[PDB]
Amino acid sequence: APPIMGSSVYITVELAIAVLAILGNVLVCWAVWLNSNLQNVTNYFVVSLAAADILVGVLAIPFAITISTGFCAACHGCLFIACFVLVLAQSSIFSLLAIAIDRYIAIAIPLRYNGLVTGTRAAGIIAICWVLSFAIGLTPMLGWNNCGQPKEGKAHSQGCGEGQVACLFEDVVPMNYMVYFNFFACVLVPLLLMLGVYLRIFAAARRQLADLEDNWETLNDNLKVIEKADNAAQVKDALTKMRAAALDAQKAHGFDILVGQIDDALKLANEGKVKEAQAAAEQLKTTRNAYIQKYLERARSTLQKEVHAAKSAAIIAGLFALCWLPLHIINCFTFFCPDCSHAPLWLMYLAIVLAHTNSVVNPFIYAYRIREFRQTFRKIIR
Ligand SMILES: CC(C)CCC[C@@H](C)[C@H]1CC[C@H]2[C@@H]3CC=C4C[C@@H](O)CC[C@]4(C)[C@H]3CC[C@]12C
Ligand SMILES: CC(C)CCC[C@@H](C)[C@H]1CC[C@H]2[C@@H]3CC=C4C[C@@H](O)CC[C@]4(C)[C@H]3CC[C@]12C
Ligand SMILES: CC(C)CCC[C@@H](C)[C@H]1CC[C@H]2[C@@H]3CC=C4C[C@@H](O)CC[C@]4(C)[C@H]3CC[C@]12C
Ligand SMILES: Nc1nc(NCCc2ccc(O)cc2)nc2nc(-c3ccco3)nn12
Ligand SMILES: CCCCCCCC/C=C\CCCCCCCC(=O)O
Ligand SMILES: CCCCCCCC/C=C\CCCCCCCC(=O)O
Ligand SMILES: CCCCCCCC/C=C\CCCCCCCC(=O)O
Ligand code: NA
Repeated sequence: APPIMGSSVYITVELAIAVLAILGNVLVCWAVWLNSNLQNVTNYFVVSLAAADILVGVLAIPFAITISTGFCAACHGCLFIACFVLVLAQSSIFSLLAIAIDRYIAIAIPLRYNGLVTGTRAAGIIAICWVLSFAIGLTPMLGWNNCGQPKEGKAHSQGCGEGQVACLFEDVVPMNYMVYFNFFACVLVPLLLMLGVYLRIFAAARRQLADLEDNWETLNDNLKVIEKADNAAQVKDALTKMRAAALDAQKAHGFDILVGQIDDALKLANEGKVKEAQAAAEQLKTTRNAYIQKYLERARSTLQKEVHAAKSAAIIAGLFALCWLPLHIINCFTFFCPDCSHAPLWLMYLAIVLAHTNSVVNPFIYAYRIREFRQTFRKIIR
């Protein structure tokens, strides 16, 4: 029963989280700094996210411990302590959304990617996102707060001085802000947009892969057609099919040998020399073994690497949602069901701890899923 015992557990757990969030995310920043292979726009958003998680350990967690005491404070000071974590969560959402878009450009418009997506533009986007996060997270300080309706019975019972309140989250931060503005508009909508981006990434990868396969099968089918010695009409028609595919494959080294060899055979076939056109087409089986098989396999593995990277990013976004959703959902109960008894205090604190735990997990996901990070972590730890 004595409040200090339960508080001791919660504070201890918070501090353990803070240590881990600081240490793992410092390692992330260190790895990007040290390894030029990791210096790319995608990972500038990774660093912005790690910076947000570092600040969860250095500031948000000390603020959360502080506000759990209900200490007397000027209400607007209390608001800052209460809301600063919403800045960090918002910055995390922007960084996650940026990463998802980045991976979409990369898989969907790779020709243009490095042209569109530069480190200087990325740095500007990150600055903007941080500014917007401050404005979203600290909106209660602009007047959308309960500071005009203080709980004077709590204030008095705690001994607070004139004009102070007991600094408690749900006393000062309006739930309509938390539910409608923060959760629905600022969190859930970005998360649904993120989900839509990832679904478009995986559909674009699957489509490009199937086209690689279709274009390859077309080459091989049209060859068997030619060997089914029909008319010059046939050979011609199969070679035209092959040439088109060959450009879809190229347009999308030895493609010149390939298209030349097709053109050579097309001339023979357009001149009614079926057997020499057939003989001419058989040289294709060699250019295909020596060049086109190789281009296909490399294109396949480049794709898979990008699917792999996109899944890693999606995992991080999904873990952000898992960790933060319980708090938002509880707030919905508090707001929408005044007839419901309030979620109990142990559960509130469990949900807070769970949200903070999100700031620990990304460095593990990078180490398990991204060899360049893992390898750089290892060398740093030495
Ligand atoms: C660069 C970093 C380390 C700066 C951190 C500054 C933090 C700790 C400062 C900045 C603003 C400060 C708050 C400003 C106003 C008040 C109201 C007062 O009645 C109680 C203290 C309280 C709630 C302060 C607590 C400490 C505070 C949150
Ligand atoms: C440490 C370097 C990098 C930055 C400087 C941070 C300084 C200015 C911060 C760190 C901790 C802060 C203090 C934390 C707590 C309180 C109690 C509050 O009732 C009044 C403000 C006061 C006294 C803060 C004043 C500003 C403060 C001293
Ligand atoms: C892990 C993620 C994906 C889902 C988590 C769902 C959690 C947050 C849900 C599942 C069951 C829910 C509880 C069901 C019943 C009540 C009683 C009500 O008087 C207050 C809210 C409270 C206590 C709910 C709080 C939120 C709750 C704990
Ligand atoms: N509802 C809520 N409460 C708290 N702390 C107060 C927990 C509490 C709730 C009731 C009470 O009588 C005493 C303490 N922090 C909170 N943080 C958040 C939050 C951040 C992001 C989404 O929700 N919600 N939230
Ligand atoms: C009292 C709270 C305010 C004082 C504490 C410091 C506030 C820090 C605010 C914003 C930090 C933004 C850092 C973003 C790092 C970007 C990483 C990158 O360059 O890719
Ligand atoms: C961030 C690096 C700089 C060092 C941080 C400064 C250290 C401040 C840490 C804790 C502040 C403790 C405030 C509580 C004491 C006041 C209690 C009271 O008498 O009412
Ligand atoms: C290397 C140091 C790492 C830890 C730094 C922690 C910085 C402390 C940040 C916020 C503490 C805020 C506590 C406010 C106490 C208010 C007390 C009062 O108003 O009476
Ligand atoms: Na985060």
